[PDB]
Amino acid sequence: LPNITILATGGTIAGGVENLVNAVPQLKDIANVKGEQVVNIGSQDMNDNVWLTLAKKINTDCDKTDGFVITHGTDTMEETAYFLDLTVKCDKPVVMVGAMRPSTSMSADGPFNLYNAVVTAADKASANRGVLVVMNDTVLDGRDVTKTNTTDVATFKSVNYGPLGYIHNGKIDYQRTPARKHTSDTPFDVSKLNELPKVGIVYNYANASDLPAKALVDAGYDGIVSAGVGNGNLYKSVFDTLATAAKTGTAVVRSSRVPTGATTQDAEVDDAKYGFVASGTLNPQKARVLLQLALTQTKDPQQIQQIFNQY
Amino acid sequence: LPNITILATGGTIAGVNAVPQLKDIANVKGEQVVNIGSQDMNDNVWLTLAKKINTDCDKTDGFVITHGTDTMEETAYFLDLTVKCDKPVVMVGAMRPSTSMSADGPFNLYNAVVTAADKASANRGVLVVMNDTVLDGRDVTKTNTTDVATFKSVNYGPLGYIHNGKIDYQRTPARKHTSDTPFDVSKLNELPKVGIVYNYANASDLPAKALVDAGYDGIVSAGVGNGNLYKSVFDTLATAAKTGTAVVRSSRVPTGATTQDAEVDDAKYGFVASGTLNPQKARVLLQLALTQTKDPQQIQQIFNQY
Amino acid sequence: LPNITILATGGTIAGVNAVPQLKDIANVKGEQVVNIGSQDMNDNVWLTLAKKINTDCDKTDGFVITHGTDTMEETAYFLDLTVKCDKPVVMVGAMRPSTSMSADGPFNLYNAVVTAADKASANRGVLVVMNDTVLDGRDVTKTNTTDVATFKSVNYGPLGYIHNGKIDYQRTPARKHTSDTPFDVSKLNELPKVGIVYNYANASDLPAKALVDAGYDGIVSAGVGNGNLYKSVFDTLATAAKTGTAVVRSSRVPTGATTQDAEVDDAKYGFVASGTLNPQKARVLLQLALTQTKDPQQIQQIFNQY
Amino acid sequence: LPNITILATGGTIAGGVENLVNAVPQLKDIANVKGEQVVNIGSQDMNDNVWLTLAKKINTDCDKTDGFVITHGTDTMEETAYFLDLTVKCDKPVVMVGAMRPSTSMSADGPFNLYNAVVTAADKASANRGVLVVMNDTVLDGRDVTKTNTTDVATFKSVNYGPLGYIHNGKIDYQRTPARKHTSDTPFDVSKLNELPKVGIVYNYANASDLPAKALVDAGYDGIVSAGVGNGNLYKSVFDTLATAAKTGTAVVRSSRVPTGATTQDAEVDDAKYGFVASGTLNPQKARVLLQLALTQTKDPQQIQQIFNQY
Ligand SMILES: N[C@@H](CCC(=O)O)C(=O)O
Ligand SMILES: N[C@@H](CCC(=O)O)C(=O)O
Ligand SMILES: N[C@@H](CCC(=O)O)C(=O)O
Ligand SMILES: N[C@@H](CCC(=O)O)C(=O)O
Repeated sequence: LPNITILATGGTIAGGVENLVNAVPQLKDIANVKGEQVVNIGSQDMNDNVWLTLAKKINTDCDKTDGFVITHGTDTMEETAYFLDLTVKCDKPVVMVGAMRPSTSMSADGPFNLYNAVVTAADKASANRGVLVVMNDTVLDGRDVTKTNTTDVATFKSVNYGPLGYIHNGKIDYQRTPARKHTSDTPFDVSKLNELPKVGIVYNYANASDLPAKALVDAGYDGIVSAGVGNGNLYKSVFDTLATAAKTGTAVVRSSRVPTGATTQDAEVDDAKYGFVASGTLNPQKARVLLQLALTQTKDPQQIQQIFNQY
Repeated sequence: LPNITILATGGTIAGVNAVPQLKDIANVKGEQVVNIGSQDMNDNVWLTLAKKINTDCDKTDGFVITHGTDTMEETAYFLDLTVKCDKPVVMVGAMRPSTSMSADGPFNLYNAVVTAADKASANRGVLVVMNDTVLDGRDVTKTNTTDVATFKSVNYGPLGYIHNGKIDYQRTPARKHTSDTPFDVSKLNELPKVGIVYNYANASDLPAKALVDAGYDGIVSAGVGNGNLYKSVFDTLATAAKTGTAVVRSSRVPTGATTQDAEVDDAKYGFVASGTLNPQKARVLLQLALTQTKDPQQIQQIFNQY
Repeated sequence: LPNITILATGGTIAGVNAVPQLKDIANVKGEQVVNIGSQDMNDNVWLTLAKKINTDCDKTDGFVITHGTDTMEETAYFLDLTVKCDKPVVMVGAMRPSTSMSADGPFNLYNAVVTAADKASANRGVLVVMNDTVLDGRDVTKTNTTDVATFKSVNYGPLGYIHNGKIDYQRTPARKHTSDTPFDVSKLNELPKVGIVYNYANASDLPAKALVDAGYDGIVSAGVGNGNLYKSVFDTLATAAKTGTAVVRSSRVPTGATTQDAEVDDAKYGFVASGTLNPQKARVLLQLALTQTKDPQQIQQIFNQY
Repeated sequence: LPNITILATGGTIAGGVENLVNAVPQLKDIANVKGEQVVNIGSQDMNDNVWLTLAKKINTDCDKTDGFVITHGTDTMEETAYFLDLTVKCDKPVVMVGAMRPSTSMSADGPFNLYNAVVTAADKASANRGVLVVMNDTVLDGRDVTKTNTTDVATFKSVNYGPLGYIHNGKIDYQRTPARKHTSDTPFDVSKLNELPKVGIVYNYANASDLPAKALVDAGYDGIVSAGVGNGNLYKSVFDTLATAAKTGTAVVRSSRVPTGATTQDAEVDDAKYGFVASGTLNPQKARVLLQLALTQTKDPQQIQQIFNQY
């Protein structure tokens, strides 16, 4: 049986971290499980320090186990998954899992999610697919997966390109793998980093104030992600502030508040004229992840656009 | 044939000579209210449309409002709450340029006029008609950045579908709209200041602080999950709510309700949960709620009724 | 607390001792009507349920019908048309075995009892409650073979969502149901014979012929696209319709309506278009239509009202 | 500019077949287009003869062009696409396209669909992805694509595993390719075949008659696909008839009328006991396609199951 390490970041999702083999006994039949509690927070409080800790821990311990399961709150699991997708250099399976119902509730989903997460982490076919999220019997790639519903146990979906595989009776039929470069195919190396560039997100809507953008500019933010309207469009005053900021060296990425589809280039905004970058299918919080990492290598917008075209 | 007024707010989405077939279904008159891209939509345009519709209700049988798609879902809900005409009011746009191949404008406008001319469309609130489907202004949202099929009432579904100029309506919104709401903008020249802040890992409190520092009347949080807030943002909005600012917890998550009685003790902090209203829609209702009350309990009641 | 009757048609989906929390929301009494897998569901079970509900309506405050998921969408629509009790009638099942990890039965049953106990659930027709969502028996269908979230009202959306034992109902079906329909099965021991044939490339006419040869009262076509038929199948159903057999064009396509006035001249052939009713649901209504009429125009009217 | 051949099977979808460069002039700017009318039928009348004609024509003419666009009715395009996905041996791009609105209607979708189909057929990156369906700005693989709505121009979706790529401004960001074996990676060779094994489809529902199944058995059908309920389940009398048939050498595949998800093995039906095959995510009409082709190589159910696990 394979050795699987569970890295916990929050409360339990089934039934300390060493107690999960008791909570979900069937795990014994599929893996030799060891648990470590990395942090214990709600994922609404996820932050750069925990991301760096997780990436370094996985990269350091890669040789000591056959795969990783990370238990994580669902609120920001899609952010952590993509960060790790880009910074983990272990090509053994790394699988994130959470639960939408409390472990104490009727029909709690945590136990079967964890079982299926371990199944996936133990499946040799899961390797080299990047970091994965396993929720509701489905294997999802860390780039495209997103929380689509506030309460549904089926909330996590790779809205644009679909899941990689479905799990039935502890076996996975994989039919897809992400084409975008991940893990050891990216140049992002966080092994020595203590911090990440500062990147904030502003929202666009009718009559939007420019004060959120201005405040981030005034604080010297390295980059700003716009949750635009439609195909990445900006309310005039937010546009104005970000246009000025970009000329001063602020990296500016146009993403969209629209939950599916790509903020494309060659649409309504002349990105080359303004020094902006279009985020593609990356939603604002995912665009932030890649923008922070891009900024550890380049402040040049054309090179950042190239990064957003490859990863 | 019904008299239908088209109120234009942007460029043409088609091209009445553009769509001659309108003549077969209505007597169409057009007035250009403003001409802007809807990414620049604003309070002033909203007030103008609501007043124009309420003033001209008796002069026509229904209204079509051509509009850019980017913020159509916001305008539709504002009008859904403030229009007192219960004749059909229908919003429509195009996802492809009117000069492009397989432009969607022409048939979208046609079906929008069909809807506004249909007696059965009355009393259903303000409507959005896109891709052969009639959608209520409360639940409708733009779900994809480029798809002609982008508009969907994601939580409760559409009211009806249009085939060959006929609508089979099977649903009507139960939340109170138009003449069933207390919001009256007839005499207002401005709306309370309400902004939106986004939550995400490591979120800065600076957007929230800047709105507070500017004396905003309300702040809508685009929370994570079921309305949750990053600690720094939580800290600032908790202070705002005890300091005069209405705080509504919505969610960046595209479907489902920011519920009461989850992880945030809204009663303790003075917060309001937005239900299925997404951030930009929650903003619409909060602004209007603030024209009537600043009490968080009374705003929650508004968010439970409209 | 309301008196709620649970009518079981299969094995347990949970395990009242199984779900003790029911005691907090209702006084639950259980009767096992049949015990079968719903892939074996049949006319006799349908008649029994409709009669039992109509007879015992006055003795209880609402009903939950535990049921296998495979044909739940069929039974729900039959009861939606034939139940004359307008107290809540709620159907529920489980997509995972009650002994498996994270079994969905227990919370599904709990929410089903919540729904049947909610005064606001009355007069909405027969309901299916699955994955925290209240769905009308007409539009609800099983959309995925294994997902706990499989049940969706794909065309018009759900009626309400359930959070913490509370439902926010925002919709109700406009099509006529329960006591608003003329279908009365109180005195019937059998239903007209109606079968379903599938269309696909190179489709054999032999399934259709076999139903005709057996004297079937009606045939539902699971057409391609908007109700279209493979030539051989067309030829046989055209003959059937002129020879005593009611023919309803539905579609294998999982969402959207088989419309009148598309590629098939239904008036010429004596056919009926099923609207948004999929094949198995179209069968339900056609059987009931046939207890009242054989006239294709009158059956089309039924398919436009129910 | 690449040479693209348009094989028409039905009426025009834009604006004879040689007239399409006039109907959609912008095609001139992206390809040298030549059209041939293979048949002219509505796709509700699609049949084995047209499938064989198309596969042989593409395999024969592969060296004479840079890619193929097949114009086809939408009703059965998902069947033809999968048949060709399994029998075309040209790994140059083969793209199917149709229109949901008549060419004469307001906002007809045919013209832009054809343009995008040619874009896809001309994109070198489209090669080696199997046979494709391009509809509503989306590139879909021929195995998973299905018509989900009776009238919506956005009807075609790869419901289980998602699209391969999206098209914006005549360029495609491909992020996925089908893992299941297609085209030159399958053993199905129709070059010499004049007919296909007879395979019919029966539907399951409450109180379902066994007469449709019996009739196909009595006619000596080589195989029967069950559009089962739920996870491939059968009404008792249909079950009985198909169980008997399988013991007599009839190939029996359990698919499902449920529009998404896989008819799995190891669920409610003991397929090994009965000699049945589970169709996986193949819906009934797609299962028919693979079953017919399997039957040109084997009547053994375990080998057919293996085929349904690989293709
Ligand atoms: N806010 C909690 C919700 C619980 C959960 O879904 O994990 C978290 O994200 O950690
Ligand atoms: N930004 C444009 C998009 C095009 C349109 O929808 O008309 C607008 O929303 O006005
Ligand atoms: N074939 C079973 C599936 C399990 C269930 O839904 O209870 C049935 O429909 O009865
Ligand atoms: N029955 C026609 C419909 C037209 C179409 O959508 O192509 C066909 O499939 O050919």
